[PDB]
Amino acid sequence: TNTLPHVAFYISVNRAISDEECTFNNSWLWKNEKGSRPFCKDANISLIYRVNLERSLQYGIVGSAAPDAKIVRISLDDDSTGAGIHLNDQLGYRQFGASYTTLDAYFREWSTDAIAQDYRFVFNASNNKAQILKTFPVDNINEKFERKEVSGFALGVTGGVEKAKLEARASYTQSRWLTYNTQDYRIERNAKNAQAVSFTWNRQQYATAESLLNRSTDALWVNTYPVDVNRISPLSYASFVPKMDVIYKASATETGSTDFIIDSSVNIRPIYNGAYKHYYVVGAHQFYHGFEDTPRRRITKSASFTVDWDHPVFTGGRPVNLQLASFNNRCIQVDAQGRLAANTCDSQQSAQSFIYDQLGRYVSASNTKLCLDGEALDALQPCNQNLTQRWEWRKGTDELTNVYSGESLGHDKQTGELGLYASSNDAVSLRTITAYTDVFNAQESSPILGYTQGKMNQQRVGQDHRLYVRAGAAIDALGSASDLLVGGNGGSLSSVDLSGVKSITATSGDFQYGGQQLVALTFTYQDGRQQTVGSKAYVTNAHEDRFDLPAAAKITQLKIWSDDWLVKGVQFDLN
Amino acid sequence: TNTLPHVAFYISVNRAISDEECTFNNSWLWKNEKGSRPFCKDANISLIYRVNLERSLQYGIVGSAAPDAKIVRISLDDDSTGAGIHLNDQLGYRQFGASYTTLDAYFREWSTDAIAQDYRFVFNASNNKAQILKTFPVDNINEKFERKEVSGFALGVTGGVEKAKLEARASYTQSRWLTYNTQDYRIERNAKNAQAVSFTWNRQQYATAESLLNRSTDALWVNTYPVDVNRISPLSYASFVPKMDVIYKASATETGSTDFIIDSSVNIRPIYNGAYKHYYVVGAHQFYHGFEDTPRRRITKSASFTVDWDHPVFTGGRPVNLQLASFNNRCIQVDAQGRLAANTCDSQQSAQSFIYDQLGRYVSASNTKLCLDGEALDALQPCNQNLTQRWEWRKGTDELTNVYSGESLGHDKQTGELGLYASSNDAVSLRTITAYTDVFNAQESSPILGYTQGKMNQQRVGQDHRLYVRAGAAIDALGSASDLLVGGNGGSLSSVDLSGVKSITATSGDFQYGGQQLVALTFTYQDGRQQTVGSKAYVTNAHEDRFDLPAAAKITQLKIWSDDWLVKGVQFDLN
Amino acid sequence: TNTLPHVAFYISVNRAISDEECTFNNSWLWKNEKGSRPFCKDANISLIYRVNLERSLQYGIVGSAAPDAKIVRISLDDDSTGAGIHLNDQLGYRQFGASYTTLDAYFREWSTDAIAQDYRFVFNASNNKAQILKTFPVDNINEKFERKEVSGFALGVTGGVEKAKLEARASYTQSRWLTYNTQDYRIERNAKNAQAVSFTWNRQQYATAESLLNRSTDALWVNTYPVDVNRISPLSYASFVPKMDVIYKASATETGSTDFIIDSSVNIRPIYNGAYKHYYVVGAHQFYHGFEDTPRRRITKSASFTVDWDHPVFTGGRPVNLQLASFNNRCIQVDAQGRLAANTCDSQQSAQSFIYDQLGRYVSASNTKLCLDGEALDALQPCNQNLTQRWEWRKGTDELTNVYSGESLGHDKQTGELGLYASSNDAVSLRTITAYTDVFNAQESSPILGYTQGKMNQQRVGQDHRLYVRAGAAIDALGSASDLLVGGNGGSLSSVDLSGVKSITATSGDFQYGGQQLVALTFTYQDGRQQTVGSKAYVTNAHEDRFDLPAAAKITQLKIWSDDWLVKGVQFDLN
Repeated sequence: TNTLPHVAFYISVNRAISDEECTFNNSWLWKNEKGSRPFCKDANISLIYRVNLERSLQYGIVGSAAPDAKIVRISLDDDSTGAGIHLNDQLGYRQFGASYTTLDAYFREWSTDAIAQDYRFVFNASNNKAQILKTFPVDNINEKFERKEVSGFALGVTGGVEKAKLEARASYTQSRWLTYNTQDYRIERNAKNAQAVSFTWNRQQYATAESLLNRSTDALWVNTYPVDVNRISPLSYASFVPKMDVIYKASATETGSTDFIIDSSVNIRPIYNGAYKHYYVVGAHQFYHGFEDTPRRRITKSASFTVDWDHPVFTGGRPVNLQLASFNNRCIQVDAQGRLAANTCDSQQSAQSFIYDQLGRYVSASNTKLCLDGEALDALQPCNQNLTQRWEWRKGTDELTNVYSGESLGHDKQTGELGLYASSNDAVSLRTITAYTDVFNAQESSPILGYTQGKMNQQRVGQDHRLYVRAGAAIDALGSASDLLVGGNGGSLSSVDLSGVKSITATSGDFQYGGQQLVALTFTYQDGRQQTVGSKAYVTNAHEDRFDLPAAAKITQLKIWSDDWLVKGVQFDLN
Repeated sequence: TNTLPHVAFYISVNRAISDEECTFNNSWLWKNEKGSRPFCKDANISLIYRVNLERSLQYGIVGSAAPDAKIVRISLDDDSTGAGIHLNDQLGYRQFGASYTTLDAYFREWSTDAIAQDYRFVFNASNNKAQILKTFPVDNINEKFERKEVSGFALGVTGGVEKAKLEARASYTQSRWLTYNTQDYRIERNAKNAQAVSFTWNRQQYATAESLLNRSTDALWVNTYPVDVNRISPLSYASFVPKMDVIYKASATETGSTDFIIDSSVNIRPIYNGAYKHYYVVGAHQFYHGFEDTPRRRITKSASFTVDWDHPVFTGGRPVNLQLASFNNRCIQVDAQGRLAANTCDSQQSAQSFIYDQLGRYVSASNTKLCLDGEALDALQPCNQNLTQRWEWRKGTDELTNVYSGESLGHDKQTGELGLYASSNDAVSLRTITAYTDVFNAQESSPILGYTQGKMNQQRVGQDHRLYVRAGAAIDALGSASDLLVGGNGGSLSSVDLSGVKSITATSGDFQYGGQQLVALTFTYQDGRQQTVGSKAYVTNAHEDRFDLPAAAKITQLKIWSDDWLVKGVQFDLN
Repeated sequence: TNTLPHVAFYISVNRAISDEECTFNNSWLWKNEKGSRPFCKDANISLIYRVNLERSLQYGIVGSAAPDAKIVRISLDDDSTGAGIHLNDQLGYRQFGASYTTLDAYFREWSTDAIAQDYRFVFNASNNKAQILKTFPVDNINEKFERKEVSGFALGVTGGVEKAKLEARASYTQSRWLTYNTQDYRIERNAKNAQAVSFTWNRQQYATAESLLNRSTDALWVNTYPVDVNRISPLSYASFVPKMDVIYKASATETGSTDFIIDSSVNIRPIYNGAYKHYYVVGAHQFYHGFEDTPRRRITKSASFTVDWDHPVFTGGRPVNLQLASFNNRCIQVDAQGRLAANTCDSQQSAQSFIYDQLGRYVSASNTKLCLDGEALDALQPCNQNLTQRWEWRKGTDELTNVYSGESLGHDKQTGELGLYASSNDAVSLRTITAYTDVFNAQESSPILGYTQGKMNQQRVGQDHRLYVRAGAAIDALGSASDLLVGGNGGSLSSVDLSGVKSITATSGDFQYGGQQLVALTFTYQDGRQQTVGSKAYVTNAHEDRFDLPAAAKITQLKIWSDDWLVKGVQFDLN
């Protein structure tokens, strides 16, 4: 109870990878022909993050070393990593012999499995009320060096007989040595601005295909596969797990709402290595050359969570309730207005939680300035250092009195109305107990459909407890009203009502007609009926995610990632 | 009592290795002739795992740093390793001189003992309710480097006399140095997906037979055995012991059942090194060349354990019972329905265990929401923060009272019926004591017959307390009903009854008539009678495992590893 | 309560960077032609500092190891860094082929992105009452060395036959080896004087463009881009975060005011690398040469905070108040003169705070010599060791008595007038309680408009609760009076009144008509009206900062950075 409260909850990311999404050309000089095939087997992405929410100092403590602030913590370290990210198990390759004319040109192609060029993790903040405080990879590594200077001379004399000869050798020399060390996948932090920080694990050694060669050339006849795999670490292709922390600083006493967006991604690149029939004086030897122009395809996934700066997590002290002991289940519930009511108790009721301070007062978690005073118990007042605000717990008893008069706090038998009385009467009881309660559980995580890019649009759910869709072959705009449709305008409006829908089936991907956006929205009721809007035939690289709710759930507001032309992503802010 | 409970139990793997299973061809170019022989002596596999089951936080504690979760721990580290895995003691070899025509071809063969190519350990989860949280070999090793650049020049002058000469030497030089370190058996973790993680210890240096040569060639007559053994570590062939941890994360409050499958394996590869009669200008010299096309044979074994997410292990607190002290042996036993009965006490009775909380209530391990309240003691209710639910232990006494009224909890002399009374009467007693009891012992481990591969079929035991077999020369399908036979269908159905069978003799192996599957099922009763179904004559590489039970045991359900064509493995879920 | 008080508060710096400010010539030999373009994308600067204020020893403690002093602490370390400073994400470049005559001259230009030449952080003190005590980068790094001396000889004899020859070789050699290590961005502290210390992270290796070459030359035809990026660390261009501490020492018991000025900056330099058509005997080869004459542009930003040496932070003990318990809200408030009054209590009232000492006295935070004595309670006196000055807290009571007589301190019911009485009467009450209060919060930070350079002018706000402006096309002088206008004099005077202005819009930058100074002052009221003075058309590289206040705020004094010719910076000292 004396320690520092925190809030933690695991947030998961899972994303099946289709073999189709891993399909690219079987050659580079011959990309037009030779067809296609999948470049990886059973690719999968599955990481688990750690989330912590804490204030920097206990409530009431003044002038400690740590400045008062609000902290959001996102960590991936030894105690929590997840499963990893996977692309393959082996290293497949095939031969491609010369088909066109062979006079002086490229005539052989060796395509292999794809090694991840770089893993990218990008964080972001919805607005600027958040700040970046600490980053565990404190910054790019500053590498020591070793420079070595060597200067010398040679003085030699030689005498010989055959004929007799005598000569003296005199020489000077100079050389400078430079050396350093380099990580294979070196950390590279990128701080775009004060509200978004991005990490990047990137190749430094053996980065290009050119460095995978163990041979320069051969004779005009040798046919062997020299693209080594012993120089390729299984870290690169088989599996990998990250390690990084980013921690967010917020304003001192700011009240509002904010969204943080975690995006994890992996970049995939096949390797295309060929030989040119260099006909030099030595002969038509096959010097080998890598193809760095080979395309790279980015695969991403997202997750989100909404933090409320008014949440009792940031008060800095474990809250308590007040069970009115005259009844079996009654507690002092306070509205936002200020009045109070005795109702059923709940361990998750923020409007019921309270804080005990150094000055013997009581503070509700609704606002730090909301405090209980005795001159008029009916409602709470903006509080100060009044003597009537201080309360004392008499030892070994259940009578919480005050300091101004010493009279105990008591409540009525039938209505529980609370007042100050010196001694209990027939119709007024004094007993009152309390205990710490969990007001620290996390709100349910709501996954994202589509692609969290572009400016985010925040609009509340409309009058019909649903939204409006302006869609055609491709989605154009979303919103809770006709004018509130952010994005395109070519799609016809549809006023859908969703009060009583079990789930939504949304199919996204590289929409062939246009862009790479979720276009298909199939809504699944409790019975299982389906209503689909969008084009499920003109879609390529389709990825689908399922989004479930309890039936008859009143959605609160919406999140719409979008550019100035179309909707890029959609999120349902649930209860 | 104040510490964090855990559950631990050793799970063992043992597997005799036949010399027949270690038989391969005596040559590679001459594999057809020269017969066969065993490639290892007295091979054996024996490892011991460590199993831990624990929740992340004590029950009732709120908002600590560690998020609430469910953890399954599998470890192989310093404190528990087992015996090891063995393949040989020495390094046998024999000469094979030229037999065919010797003009220009391979003419000598030197076959030796087999060194384990790689040790593979694969874990798996039955369903997706489990997740991968931490892996002790945090990931593939990222190796530092040392790149060194050297550029220099030479300026020299030489004067001589014979005749007089004077010359000046001028030269430039450039060189780049690269170096790194490499483990012999480097760790290589492979994360197939979010529910299964696989480790692999694999050769990096001296991996191929080509690297075992200490000589390039000799004259046209030298006959010596150069395949060195000093470059082969006894780690590789003599003995080995693993070190690795994998730990499983489960959902917050998920209820159900799940199976984890441990598979340990060793891959065996003989080495075939020969010489080609390269007739160059120097002569017919015997350059040596390794044979990497030599087959590798995988040998495996399995073990399993079934965890119950409802087990009192995951409550997070040491349970207690309530011995009704009026009788010598009576405790408050609660059914799944909610009613209670006073019966014989048992230290292993989950339906008898209870939990003491911060709020002075009592929670049964059957469900965290099942709590005892005083308004109607006859059955438990879905509990909340009611005052009538809180109980206090009066100091130095045996009368557990309540807080709502202060009356003690008492029970009747003849039936033990419990009620709330202010003072004990002639027919009602008040004394009640308690103590912590071991409800943490593990369920008996049930080994596996066959090969745990393919999708796993979970079907309950049929009406006759047994299963049905559709078998012929080779097993086709298993199940508890004719329609519930998963796998093939060519075998005739057999309705076997097994209530009162001591043991089952199941002979598996590389079934020559088809596949590598358990086909022979010999059932051994208490007297020792045998009933065999399957082909014991068309089986090769036969491995048998014995499975024992107490007589007259009612098996509960079945586990059937299988592909879409046949049964791959069978498991009996016992009492 | 027993620990050492400190005061902390985050001070932030943010500065948007225009793409225009990052525009320089597209060539160096051809700078006149080929136009211009932006040299960086979305550049941004955002760091967060840590501020601590503490005395070296608890109040009253005598003769400890640590000398009595006053300390101001500014730190950037692991626990607080901010976001970073950014210049780009990639490394853009373009080819520039020969356009003029190509006989013997430079004929190719390769301009690239700009890498920060050096990061500079400069601190300063307004006056000399501050001193520099400790610097965490204790000083420039003193680098170890390794000098190696090698001397040897060669004595060889060779005999041969063709003819027979016999010769003997005799030689001596000498060489000395020198080596050391060098940081890429080596710390370089610069202590200008006793009141200002400046840090500088500067390039040592790969500092000049000449060192970025991976090739000396090529043939007369080769066209390739050799300006490597693998030798350029992403630390240099992508992102960076500092680490440094500077801590300020002040006089023992000096009273006054002082200003510290934090300035963070980044220097930007593009790279211009070309080739000369060196026509030697080998041929017209293109030796490459860097251009170190390329201009560098300094970009800065500032922030400030004003410390008051009389602030209760430097007393060295947590203060307390005295709530007169007869009323609900009354405390003993003391004026600067010495008299007292009972008024409303406030936790931030320095004139209300008090200190408890070893000698049982009470000291007000207004002055360490101001103490309470009992012979005449009406006002405080310069205090000494008098017995009448010592007060004792009777155990378990609320009656603070004295030691001289033992009579308690009491106050009247209606006016609260305090006196010494042995026993309480009807009209005099004795109860008195106290508690620690936060008198440690920081004053609101007031950002700076312009450029904090030159001598700083400190003038109080004039009679009209505003200032006077002497401005024309460019600002000339500022002040609170016609004669108090420090700077130029060509601008006409303007007497602006500002009591009731919400905000001020001030647009600064490289003023084309003259200098680089804020010239445009647009004043924004609560309604939003604008009154602009200055030239918004003759301004280049314009940077604007917005400065907000609550309406009707009485500004106290001014800060005017300026040289002997014009105003360089302006600051409004708020309430």
